[PDB]
Amino acid sequence: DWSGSVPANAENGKSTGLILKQGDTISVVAHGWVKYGRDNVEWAAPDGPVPNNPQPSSIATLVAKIANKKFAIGNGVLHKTVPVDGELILLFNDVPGTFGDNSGEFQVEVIIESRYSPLK
Repeated sequence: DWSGSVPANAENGKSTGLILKQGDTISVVAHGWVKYGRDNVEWAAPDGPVPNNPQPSSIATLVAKIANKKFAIGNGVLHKTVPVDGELILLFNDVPGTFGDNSGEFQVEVIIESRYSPLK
């Protein structure tokens, strides 16, 4: 449903144009490598920093923003139920005000697996 790049230096994240509703289900996979600083060690996968330089929880990981709330994605998720309405924004969750020294981008694929419709 959407594929593209999520830049590590985009403090506001990357809009996908996918408008999610409560009860939809989605899958995401994320590839590649970014820098969250200039030092040779400051590399991250979507799952987060390489663990020879750990950061606080969820910091410098790939997250989804929906309705301005962050949800864990990391390297990916399969068939997860969306709990709030909103456009899916993808974000490298680095410390605000420090994105300017970042580089690289993740290659991300999103599939809307289902649109909410209950048995009735």
